[PDB]
Amino acid sequence: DFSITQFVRNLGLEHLMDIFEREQITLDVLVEMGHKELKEIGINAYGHRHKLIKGVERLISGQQGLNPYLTLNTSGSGTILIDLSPDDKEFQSVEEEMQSTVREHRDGGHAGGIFNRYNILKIQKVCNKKLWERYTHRRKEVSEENHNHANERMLFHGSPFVNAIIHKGFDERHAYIGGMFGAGIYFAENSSKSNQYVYGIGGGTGCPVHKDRSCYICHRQLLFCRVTLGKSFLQFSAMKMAHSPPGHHSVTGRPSVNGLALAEYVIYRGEQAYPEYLITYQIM
Amino acid sequence: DFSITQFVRNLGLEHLMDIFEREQITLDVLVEMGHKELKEIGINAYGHRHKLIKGVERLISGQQGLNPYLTLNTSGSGTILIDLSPDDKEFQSVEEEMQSTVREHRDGGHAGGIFNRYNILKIQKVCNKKLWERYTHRRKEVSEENHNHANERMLFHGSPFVNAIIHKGFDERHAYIGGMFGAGIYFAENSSKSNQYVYGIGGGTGCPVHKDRSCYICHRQLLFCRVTLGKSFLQFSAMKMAHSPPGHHSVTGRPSVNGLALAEYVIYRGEQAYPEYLITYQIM
Ligand SMILES: COc1cc(-c2ccccc2)ncc1C(=O)Nc1ccc2c(=O)nc(-c3ccc(C(C)(C)O)cc3)[nH]c2c1
Ligand SMILES: COc1cc(-c2ccccc2)ncc1C(=O)Nc1ccc2c(=O)nc(-c3ccc(C(C)(C)O)cc3)[nH]c2c1
Ligand SMILES: [Zn+2]
Ligand SMILES: [Zn+2]
Repeated sequence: DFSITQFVRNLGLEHLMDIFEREQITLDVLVEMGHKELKEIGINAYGHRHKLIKGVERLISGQQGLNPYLTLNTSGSGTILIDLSPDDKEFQSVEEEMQSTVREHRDGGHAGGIFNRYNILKIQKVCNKKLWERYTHRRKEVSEENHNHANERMLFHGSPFVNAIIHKGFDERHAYIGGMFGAGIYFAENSSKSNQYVYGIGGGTGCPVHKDRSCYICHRQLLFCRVTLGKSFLQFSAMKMAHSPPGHHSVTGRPSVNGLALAEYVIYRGEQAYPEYLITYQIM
Repeated sequence: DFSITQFVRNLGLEHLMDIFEREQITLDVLVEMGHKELKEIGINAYGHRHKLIKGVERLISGQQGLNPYLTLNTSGSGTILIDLSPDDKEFQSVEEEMQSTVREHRDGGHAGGIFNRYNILKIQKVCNKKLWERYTHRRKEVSEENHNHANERMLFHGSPFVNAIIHKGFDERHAYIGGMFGAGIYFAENSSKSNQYVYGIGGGTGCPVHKDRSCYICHRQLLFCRVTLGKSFLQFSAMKMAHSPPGHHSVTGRPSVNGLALAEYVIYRGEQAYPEYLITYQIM
């Protein structure tokens, strides 16, 4: 509580400290308080409130280049997870999309295992204000370049680093370097294709307890994510590219003939995706 | 013009009418004025302003069941077209989308004519507040039923009733009853596919002047529209339906297995589309 103590002492208002001590007023709280709030906590003299407000203004605006406000506004930031009720239609819709997009793969379930259906344990909504704001800023920028259309989609993503993504967001500096379409971030319409990557490329070595890629006990996690494609380049063959083709904001391809197989997408900028839903499940 | 006069006379404030005559205050304008605005025009006495504001409150809220506000606020409604400059990148994006999706058709250009690309004369943004609000309300409804995803796309629409659509909106009561997917409103990713319907089903009789379906002279108009798909049912054969399949919000399919052909979509509720862009063009 020393920062507010110094601030109040510099104004000659140390005699008010008692109030600030009882009301748990820290400097970050104080810089958001006007005449009304200050009157609520017992600062009755107009001169004291005037001095406090003027000092806050001289700090936040007078030294804007030092960014004192950002230093004081780190509280409350971070991710929270909100559990969906299985009886609500949001949970049911997410589950229906998860289940209805399973299919057989070219390999006999070597990477993701053998299964026809999932057992969904829980689905969570990922809430992070800074990452959401970054995503929306990028979405606006892309829409302005694509005749007012973001071309937004919902796609699955499987990664052994789901926790890092949900806490720090998608990052093209951790792209899939060895991917068929180059160093980007990959998403799939089929949930099974993303499930093939839950433990790593080619399924890695399986679940950490069993070293089994087809384990039916160990809990898996997928992300159902908001992805901005904008103008998407249609790619028919493997091509290693570091960034999007000129004039485009993503790449879309299909590694299998027409049928039960759905499309797949690559974005080369981390701010074009947001991990909206975290799904915990088992394969049956 | 007499509504304001009766309203003011009923309050015993007819001596103010001269002011209201010089400032061109009508009842629709008056119902939106508070103490500040009335002070600006010269109603200095507090009592007069109080009486006027209470009269407006008694009319608007007191008789809400009669909806006088709707009667008064009809002015300003309607559609306006904002022309896009060819130098702007929005115009370039729309024209690129128009030009890049031309392709050959099963018929030798019988319905739409023989051409490789268009000559774009102008592109206009359609602005209508009521239709936009209807579309956004429906989009919210669909998003709440599809895990917070509207699945919104931008698709071409051709019709000989473009003016009716832009001034009244899309209407399933004017659906394409004979369409292969039933009585619905049809959109195409290929611009040339929608170009076949600008003069009617199968091209109709052609241009109104020369009655030529391959006319290179008469100006044609297309719509590039925001379409909410929600959970879309993938249809593989021709099946006539009146509404969406249960649990879905639209239908997607394509009659041609060729890779060049893009997808086509059908909606069965007019509020799920909005005609954002009107394109005037010729075939070359
Ligand atoms: C556009 O995608 C493809 C196209 C073609 C193609 C080839 C020829 C012609 C036409 C098309 N072939 C393969 C893919 C493909 O690999 N798709 C996916 C789909 C989902 C995920 C996924 O959920 N996760 C990771 C992931 C995530 C993290 C990591 C790290 C780097 C963390 O290990 C690696 C891969 N990759 C995917 C990759
Ligand atoms: C999903 O769409 C199809 C699917 C299949 C199919 C068949 C078998 C298997 C799988 C798929 N075959 C044909 C169509 C089709 O007709 N698509 C379109 C595409 C654009 C427009 C368009 O821009 N305009 C009008 C229009 C508009 C208005 C009117 C009026 C007002 C005259 O009624 C008539 C037609 N119809 C379209 C129709
Ligand atoms: Zn295991
Ligand atoms: Zn003509």
